[PDB]
Parts: sequence; C-alpha cells; structure tokens
Amino acid sequence: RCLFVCRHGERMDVVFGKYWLSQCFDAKGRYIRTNLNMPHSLPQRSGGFRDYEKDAPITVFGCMQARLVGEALLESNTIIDHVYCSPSLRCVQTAHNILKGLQQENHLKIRVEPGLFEWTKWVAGSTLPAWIPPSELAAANLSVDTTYRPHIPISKLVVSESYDTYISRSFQVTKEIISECKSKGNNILIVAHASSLEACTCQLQGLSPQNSKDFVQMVRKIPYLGFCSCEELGETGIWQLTDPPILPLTHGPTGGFNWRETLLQE
Amino acid sequence: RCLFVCRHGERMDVVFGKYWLSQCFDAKGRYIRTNLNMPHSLPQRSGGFRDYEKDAPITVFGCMQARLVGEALLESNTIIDHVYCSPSLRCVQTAHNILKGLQQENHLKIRVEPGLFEWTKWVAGSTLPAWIPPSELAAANLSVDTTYRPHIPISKLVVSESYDTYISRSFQVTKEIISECKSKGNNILIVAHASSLEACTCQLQGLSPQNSKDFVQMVRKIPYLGFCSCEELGETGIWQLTDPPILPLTHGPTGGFNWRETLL
Repeated sequence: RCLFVCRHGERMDVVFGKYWLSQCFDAKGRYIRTNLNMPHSLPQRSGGFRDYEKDAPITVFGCMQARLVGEALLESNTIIDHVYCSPSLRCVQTAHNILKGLQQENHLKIRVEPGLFEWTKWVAGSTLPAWIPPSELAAANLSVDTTYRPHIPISKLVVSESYDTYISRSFQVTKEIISECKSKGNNILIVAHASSLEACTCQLQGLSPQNSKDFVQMVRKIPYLGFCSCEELGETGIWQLTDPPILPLTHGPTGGFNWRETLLQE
Repeated sequence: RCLFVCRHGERMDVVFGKYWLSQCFDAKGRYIRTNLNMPHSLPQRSGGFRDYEKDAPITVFGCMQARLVGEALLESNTIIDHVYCSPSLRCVQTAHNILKGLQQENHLKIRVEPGLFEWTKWVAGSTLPAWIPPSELAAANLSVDTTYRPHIPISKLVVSESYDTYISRSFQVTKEIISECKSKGNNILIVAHASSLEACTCQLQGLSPQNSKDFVQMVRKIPYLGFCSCEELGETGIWQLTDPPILPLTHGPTGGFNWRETLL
C-alpha cells in the first residue's frame, strides 16, 4: 500500500500578480485570454468572476506540469486506484490533468475532500473560498465523483483554525481515506497543497509535527507538483516516506515581456 | 511582408546549473534522464557529450513553449512561409517545435544560418561551439533544409568579434534573408537568441544601435520564446516594429525539491 501526496500546478494568481483578475476578466466579468499561459475558457461561477479571487485556477503550464506527472506515472506503470483532492479549484484541475496524463480520465473519479484543504489561516477574511461544488466541477468537464461523501465536509471546517487543528484533521482524514481504500487497490493519490505533503504523512508515520513557524518556512519549499510517497511496509505495518516512483520536475520561469518597453524603436 | 524574430525555448544548462552535465550524462558520456524536464533522448555528438557544454539543448518545457507559440500562430491564421534559425541546437529544436505547433513540420524546412548566431563574445574560449551540421540535425528528425546555402557560413564568423561587427552582420544577414524570400511568401520567421530581436531589426528599421552595455542590459529582459514583429509598410517600404499576431507567453518557475531535506 502506498499513499502519494502532491501539490497543485502553477497558480494563475501567483504568475499574474495582485491584479490578475484584470488580466483574465473584462468589464462585464467575462473571462478573456491575454496570455498564452491562460486557457481558452474558465468555468462560470455562482458569484461571478470574483469567486476566483480566493480560489484561483491553474495556468496552461500548470496543466502541463500535471499532465507530465500523469504521463510519468503511466510510463512507470504506477497504477493509481483512487484519487482524492482538496476542494480548491487549483487542486481539482491539477488532479484532472494528472488523470489525463495517466490516461485514466474516463475510469478514475476524483473524490473532493474538504478535509484536504490547507490550513484555513491562509484564507483571507472570515469566510472560506466559494469552492465550486462537485456537481458543477463535473459539469465543467473535470473528472470528479459526484457521489463521493466527504469525511470532513465544508460545514466542518472553520476559518479560525489553529495549526494543531489543521495537522489533526489532516491526520484524521488521511486515515479515513486509507481505511476506505484498503483492499480496493494499493495506491492512493492525494492532490492538494504545499502543506499537505507533511500534514497528511507526519502523524501517519508516527512522527511529531513541527512547530507552526518551522512548518510555514518548510512549506514555502514545496514546488508546484511537489510529490512525495508514503509506503506501508508489509513486515511491520509502519508507514514511511520513500522515493517516489517518478522523477522530480524542475523548470525555470519565462518572464514578462513588453516589446515596446525594451526593443529599440527610435 | 512581416519579419518575425523570437528567442529559443528554455535552456537545459540554465535550469540545471553549472554542473548540469552531471545531471544528464553518465560516466561513459551517455545521456541519462534524471528529471521530467529532461527529454527521453539527446543526439549523439561527434565530440561526445562535452560538445553540449557550449551548445545546450532545450528542456521539455522549452519544447512545450515552442509548440504553444506554433499553435498560437496557427490559431491566429498567421502563415509562416519561410523559417530560419541560429545553428545553436536550442534554436534548431525550438524552430522544429514551432513547426510542430503550426502543423508544418512536414512542409517547412528550417534554414540554418550561422549569421543568426549571437554575439560571439558570449562564447567561452577561442573556438566556437561544435554546432551539429544540418545533415546530422535532419538525422535527429529535426525539420531542417540540408540544401540551404547560408549567407554567412560558420567559416565567416570570428570568435573575437566586436559589438559593432555583431550588429552589422545581423543587419547584413537579415537583409539577405528578406531579399531571397521576396515575392515567394509574405512572412519570415527567425528563431534565434535574445540579442537577435533587436540586432536583426535595429538597422533594418533605419535606427542607430545602442551601445554594448545598454544592449546587454536590454538583452537580459528577453524571455524564452520572446517574440517581435517587424512589418514592411507597403506605402513607404519602411520596416517598423509592430504588435505581433499572437499573445505573449509568461510563466513562473517550478524549483528544485529534495523531499529528504525538506519533509519530516
């Protein structure tokens, strides 16, 4: 048995900055493509385009990262029997595109688990992002399981949550995920956040969590699609981090370029 | 008539650093893949793997950057009638993958022109990179024209070249490129270096070049696949930079990750 945990792909809001909505949406709040790193379309959301502010999508290159990981899993014959993700759109889109690369997009149905959402301290304000429900995610051609009953529904998350609460629910939900997949296929994939890789696996392995200051510093090191593997040893039944079955993915930037501001014109 | 000039895609040596060869090659100099941003294979080179040191390939993401641009050109209904590139492998690979996006890889044949190589002061040492000749590039399934007769062959390049020489030969070669494509298709694509966007278009437009320092500082701003367009106004015959027919491409990094070092 193996638990794979990885981070979502490149985020639109990180690339395109504080006012990224202005690069993606017109005066009427309709999506527009102003860069090749943006897709042809984005889902309509119940509260309009500003719902994207606390729940940004991945980029085209975010999609490509996800697909490269899926293809690498396929190429290594790493069979994924179940896939879960955080309700964050970026996590759902990442999971969908791993499935594409895996060529399992018509077989695997992604189980959206609010339990896997990151520490709610990272959310601005006193309300949660307006996550797109699984029924709408499926309507947007993301391979989500609309029949999945989450272990920690949105109703059970609080924005006030302590670090301890975040680690504890991550431990709790990870055990419930493993428990329900037992004897239903060896490999489980979680697609979530930078913080998830340690939060989902720390107490699973019997380890004590770090203090929150060291935790936050560490979490800043997890690249997009950062990928870890936590295996259950048959002999002892103990879970332990091990080398993933795929190579790491590393690439650099392609910076912003305005030809008028740079090339000689006079 | 339009002249499009763009930079090659992401470079393998830039991503993986000074000791990048150690990440791509084994004790016998055979290519090894140790990262998903590395391709499945690299061409066999006459002087072995160290020839890559001064002539690095593009990465997987460099290829994807190239194909995206090609796809955008196809979507914009922009027809590329001729394509030229620097002999740098990164430029050739980028040009090929642009053709892939255009779905023109079996019709267009890339014209490898050493005149489009960048300022030779960016080459370490006193010898040029051991560029892979067109017949070998074709053998590696890159869509290169093995019959193209370059306007500035490798034999004509000087490793010790001055800035003014680089700017002048860029002007010279661009004019000769334009002249031989006249009345045989309206749009020309040049796939080369950061420095080529300006060097190839400056004097073409009748402009005075910047000094070498301001040139270098500007050159540092040009991203991978950075794309400009220089159009010939039909009324006057004056060439001028204009808005490209495709959107720009901007993305961030996905840095290194050692799970042993970072995770509990």
